[PDB]
Amino acid sequence: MAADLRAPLTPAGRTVVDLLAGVIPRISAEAADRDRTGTFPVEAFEQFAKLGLMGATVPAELGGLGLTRLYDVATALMRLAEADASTALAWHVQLSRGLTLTYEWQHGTPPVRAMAERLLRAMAEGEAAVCGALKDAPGVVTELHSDGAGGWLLSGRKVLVSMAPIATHFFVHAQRRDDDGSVFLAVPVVHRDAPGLTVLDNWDGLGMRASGTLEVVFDRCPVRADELLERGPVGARRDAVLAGQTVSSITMLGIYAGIAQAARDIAVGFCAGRGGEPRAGARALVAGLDTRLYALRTTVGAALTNADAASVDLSGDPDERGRRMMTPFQYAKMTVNELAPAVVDDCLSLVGGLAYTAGHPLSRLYRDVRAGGFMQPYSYVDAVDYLSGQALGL
Amino acid sequence: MAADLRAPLTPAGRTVVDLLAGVIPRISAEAADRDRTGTFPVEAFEQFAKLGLMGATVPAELGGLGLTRLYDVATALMRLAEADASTALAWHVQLSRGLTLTYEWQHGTPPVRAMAERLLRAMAEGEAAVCGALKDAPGVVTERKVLVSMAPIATHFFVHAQVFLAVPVVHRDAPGLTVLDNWDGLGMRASGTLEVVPVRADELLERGPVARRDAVLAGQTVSSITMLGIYAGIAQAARDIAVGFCAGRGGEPRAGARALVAGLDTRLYALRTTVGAALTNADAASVDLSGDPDERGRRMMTPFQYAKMTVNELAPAVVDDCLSLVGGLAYTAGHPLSRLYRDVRAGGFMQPYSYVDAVDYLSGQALGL
Amino acid sequence: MAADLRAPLTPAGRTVVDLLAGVIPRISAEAADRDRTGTFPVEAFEQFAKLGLMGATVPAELGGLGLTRLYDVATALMRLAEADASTALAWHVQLSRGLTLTYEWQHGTPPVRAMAERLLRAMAEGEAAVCGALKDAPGVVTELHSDGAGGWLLSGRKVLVSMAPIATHFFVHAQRRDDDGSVFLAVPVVHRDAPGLTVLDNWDGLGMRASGTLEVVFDRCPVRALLERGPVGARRDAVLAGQTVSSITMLGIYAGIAQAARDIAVGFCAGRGGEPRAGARALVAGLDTRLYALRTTVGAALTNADAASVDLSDPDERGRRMMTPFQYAKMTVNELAPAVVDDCLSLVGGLAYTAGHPLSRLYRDVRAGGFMQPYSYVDAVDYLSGQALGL
Amino acid sequence: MAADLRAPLTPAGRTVVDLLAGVIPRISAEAADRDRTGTFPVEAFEQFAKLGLMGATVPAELGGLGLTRLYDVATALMRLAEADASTALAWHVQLSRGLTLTYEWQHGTPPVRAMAERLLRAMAEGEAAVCGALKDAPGVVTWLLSGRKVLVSMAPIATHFFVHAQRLAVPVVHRDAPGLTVLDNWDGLGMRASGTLEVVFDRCPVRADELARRDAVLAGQTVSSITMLGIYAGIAQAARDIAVGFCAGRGGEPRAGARALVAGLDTRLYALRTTVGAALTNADAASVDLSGDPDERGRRMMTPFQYAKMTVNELAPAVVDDCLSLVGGLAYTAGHPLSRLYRDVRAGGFMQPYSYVDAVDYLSGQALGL
Repeated sequence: MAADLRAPLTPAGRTVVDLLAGVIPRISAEAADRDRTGTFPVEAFEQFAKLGLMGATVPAELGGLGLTRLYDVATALMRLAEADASTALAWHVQLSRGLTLTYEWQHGTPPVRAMAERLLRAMAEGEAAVCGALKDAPGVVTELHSDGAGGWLLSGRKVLVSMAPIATHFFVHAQRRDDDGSVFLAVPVVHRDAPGLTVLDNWDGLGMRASGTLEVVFDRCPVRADELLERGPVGARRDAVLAGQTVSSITMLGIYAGIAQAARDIAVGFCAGRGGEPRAGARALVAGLDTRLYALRTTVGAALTNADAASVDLSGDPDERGRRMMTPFQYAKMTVNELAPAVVDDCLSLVGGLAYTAGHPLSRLYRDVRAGGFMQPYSYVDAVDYLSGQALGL
Repeated sequence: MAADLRAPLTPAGRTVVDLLAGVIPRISAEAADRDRTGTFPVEAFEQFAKLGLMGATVPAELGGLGLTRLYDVATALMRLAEADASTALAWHVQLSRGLTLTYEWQHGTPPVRAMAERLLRAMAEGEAAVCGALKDAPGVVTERKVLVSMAPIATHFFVHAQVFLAVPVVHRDAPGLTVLDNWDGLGMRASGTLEVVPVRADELLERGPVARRDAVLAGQTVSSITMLGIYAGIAQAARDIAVGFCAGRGGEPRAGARALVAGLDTRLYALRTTVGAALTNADAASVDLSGDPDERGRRMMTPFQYAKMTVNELAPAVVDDCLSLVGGLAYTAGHPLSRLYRDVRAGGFMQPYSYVDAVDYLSGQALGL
Repeated sequence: MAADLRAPLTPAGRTVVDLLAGVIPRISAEAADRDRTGTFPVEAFEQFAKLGLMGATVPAELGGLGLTRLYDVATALMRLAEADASTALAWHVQLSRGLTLTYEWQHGTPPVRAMAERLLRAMAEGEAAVCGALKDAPGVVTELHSDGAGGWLLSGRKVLVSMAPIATHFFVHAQRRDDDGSVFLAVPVVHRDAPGLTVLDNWDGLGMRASGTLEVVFDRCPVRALLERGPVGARRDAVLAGQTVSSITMLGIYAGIAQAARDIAVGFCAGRGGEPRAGARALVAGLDTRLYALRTTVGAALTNADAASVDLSDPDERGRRMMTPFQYAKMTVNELAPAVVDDCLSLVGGLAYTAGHPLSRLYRDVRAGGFMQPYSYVDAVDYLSGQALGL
Repeated sequence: MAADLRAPLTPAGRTVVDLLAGVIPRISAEAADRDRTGTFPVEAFEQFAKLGLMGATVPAELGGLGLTRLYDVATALMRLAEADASTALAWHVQLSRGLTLTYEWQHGTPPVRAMAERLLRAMAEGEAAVCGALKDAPGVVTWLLSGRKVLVSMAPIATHFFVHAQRLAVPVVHRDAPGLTVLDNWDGLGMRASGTLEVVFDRCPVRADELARRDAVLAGQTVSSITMLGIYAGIAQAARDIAVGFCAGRGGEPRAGARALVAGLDTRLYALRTTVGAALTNADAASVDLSGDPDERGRRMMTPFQYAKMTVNELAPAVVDDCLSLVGGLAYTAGHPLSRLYRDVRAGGFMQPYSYVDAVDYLSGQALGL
């Protein structure tokens, strides 16, 4: 055992790594190009469905490759992120619901557990790609209204929806207003071919350009009541939901560790490929980034193996297993968010001006790595309130 | 009287600041556009020749606006950098030789002091734009230059060819002179940082054989010390944005946000103050030439490198907080805070000196060597 | 022409620097000893009164050495801090009121401007050493109660009072509880020999051991009817100018401890001979940079408080214009100073971990600044963010 | 699973942790006192021999408590360091040879493997306390021996000494030597309560029967002092508990800057424990599960060790500094425990191997060719 994301543990996830080794070269070459143009790798991504990677994190009995170990899921995303961060960010959207649904299928009410099968089995081979329309657009509030006959209409617009260009389904997060007066939080599942559904291609960002992070709108989209994932009212949320949120995006830390590892390999390979005796300041730099890189992988490594031990073991309190997971997660995120772009910055100043050229890969990495600091949960501003609140009373 | 790049001192440089205030708005608007396309501001730049800014740092008796105070030259570049870092980087190339030549004209041999006139007076109105082809391309050793800012609107190139070192001044209209606009770099896209690939013995300005003395360090310092003002400018710029966005949120600011804003404001001040003192120090040592020529070289280059070392980690440090303070909207290529995040990292690659080099230099002065 | 605490500017302060050069050696030798025992330098300090340094920052027409330039006052404390931080911390207490009173004597009401003479002229030669009993003790309130006859009784204790042992007069901050219902804030001046006054020799810290930072209690101290100030709670930003000038010059002593540690560590590294190791060059380059940034920042912050100090023509603006850049410098030196001594420590090696080595003492003396008000990190953050935004 | 030093793994080391829980209170109270005076805890330390902790890291077949898992050895030192860093530093000297000898006893030549059983079995109950005189005094260089060693922790209660002389040999002198004198002149900034004394050797009588470098020796050096990282993680964890307990014990709503501080130190603390945690579990996997190259198992262990050391050396005193500025001036008083911790934490940066200056040449040399 090592705990640094060097190699997967579960034999189920060991099959996902080698199957990916065959698509790595093919996507590592197109990385620079797709980033320049900003075009999602449709054909490079659909090749996953052929192998079955598009269906990992799905029960063996539902399709194949029963991956549930969060630590391995991240070890995979890191191997891929080393090639292209952008595709890795997208593949996560899929692998994400993979775990979300597998938990909804086993521990969910009959009405919602039935539709879980349908989707989980469909993305097993790759016939359906699922996405999540979570965050609302500045000034908008996705909501559900009744029409009269018994059906509902979904209006609103979600932003930052990754992997969207290839998507067949969406997990919209709306909020229906009850006549009682309270506002309930429900998360429908709209098909791509939904009538009011319009996907926009306005994703122009500093990095992660190759991912499909589009804004998607819904205009009076129909959806029978029989297909809603109604939850508890807004506001009064229990810390038990934190376990769900953790498992959802904790594996992304692997991709940032991936970008870092990537930058190092470049900068170190260029510095060693200089020959002779390395300059004084350079030895200090290489020593420093190597250290930060290790601390970085180790931290996210332990944070993962901790979410796994608390995911399928503790059967005591539902709120405790929520903090026990979200906290160390946030500690690792807090670390990677300052420690990852910290090593690429040294790798940058280690290779020199040639690495400032848009043509150089170390330039791209310098933009892709700053993505993590903006991802929820939690932002620095938020993470500080959260972590200090746990360290104290509040 | 503060020393934090607030306002210029010399009345000569106080005239350059207000004359620039009229071109700021026009260029601050096209900043986002020129960066996206990557097109040098030809017409926005030639408007300087019309006012005379293209001729600042040139003796009043040769053309106008006799600016020699390095501290004000930087205060100017900062005001401009707040608008667009790229144009500021370019305008520096011009203002650079401005000081290089004025020193060559007053303290130079008759053969080379005569041609100093011809060029210094020509760029006084803006008839001629001077550039410096210093760094050689990888593999090739002049005997093609890369990283030459403000090349598209050039007229004169001061190449560094060589074993004796000599710098001949070629012209744009030369028979074997080609300028390639193949510049594609992370930040500073709107500058003319392009690459370029006959002359008699009376046009060459021979120099010492190539190893060197410490007196040359004074020249190198005055050449690019004023660029620190542009990075301080980028930082100040990012702050104004991030703080204006945070304050424009209303109500009570979050806990972590107050920590961020307090921190970047601190770093920003340390940053401006340091480059501020490093400048006023190069000016006090620039006017005294009756002492050792090698001492006035270290006394200038050292504090310069301390400020550079500071700004290189402290400037991109404030824009990174300004970035994490505004949120994801600042990650959009459309947002200005995104551009600044790329423009700021330019300084760490500029010679002299790089971190790797600056470390050997600074430790060598702190010890024996 | 510098702005890095290299040399004083005003000719008045140029006289204080060379007069101090003669006492430096004497005190730099006893530094290690007084720190180990924790004994205030009484005789080493009284030698200042002989020369007149104990009376600097006092009008030439009141005693001598008319030092008003805050930048030079700090340049002095840095020269001294390089010898012993502890004595420098104490000498500041005196130099402090020096500026406080000089401003009270020129711009103060007749009742309080008269007693300003009596004290300012007395400490001119060194006949009287003034102190400030500001911060109250945890859970204690220093107030003034009425006895009836007309006099007032002062009870309560103060802590963090440097320069206590040699001290003669105390400027204790107390508050009176009016009958109307609102409480007023007053700063009486009581003489060491006060009837109920007691000074405890209870100081025992990490660093600054040699300073006279003692706790002084006041149990029923009489006093005739006191520098009256406005009611607590509603304090304007104009008071910030006063508070700045009070302890902004201490930044010089921390810059001093840093400069000190460097000289040691670099002198030891250079005295090794041959070729310096890779990591060492990185260290020395780094601390030299931080040291420069450090001196420059506190340098500019000072020259800015001086430019805003002489121009009395908004009283609230001149308060923020001074306190803010001050806090920026403090914020910088508080993380940048102990930052250079830590590299000087890891540059000399284990021998610098020995209590016998001076680099060990400096490592403890430097951490003092982060606890000094105003403002603490916690406080400084609320202050600085409040100025950067609306609030 | 976790790997952050939370709790030991091997059942052998789980018995050392609870046995220590009984001596913790007793030593945690005298910590402040012994530090102020600078007096080694003789009676507090021998109480270990009574229980058997003085004999941990010794084969069950030789005495008892067969602890070989480096990760648990550090988890132990951290539990103890949280009480007093100084005693933990000393107890490490003992536990150190524990692993060094157990490896010498199993994989050593007959002549030296025989004397291994002698000493290993003697310190099993606590009859003999072993020390290491490695470093040599500045200016002097160590049948018939001379020289003088320093930074010898746990000197006072020592009986045997493993000095480092050269012709490179590691003789074994007893405490009752004829030309052996131990000087208790240790006056440091921190870790004053440990037995780090300066011992001299004036022509010592010893028989010859009792007696460039490859990278395989790096494995030995790693296992020797890698477990000390646990004590620094311990000092950090300690300072946090104090500062956070004081901040939370303030009540109401915490100030803005304070929330930033507590969030920051908690993060650094986690990164710190996790890193040294992984570095340990890595030295254990390379310590027993390997029969391959002897030089590879040397770098594979020493490198991640140095990464963790590099991290804890800047990250540990980093959290106590925030805990310091979080509690305020009261924590600057010599009376406050947070003051002591601020001095004890800076010890790690001076310990070999490797120093920052050295660690940089080492780590860059592995990252490149050299």
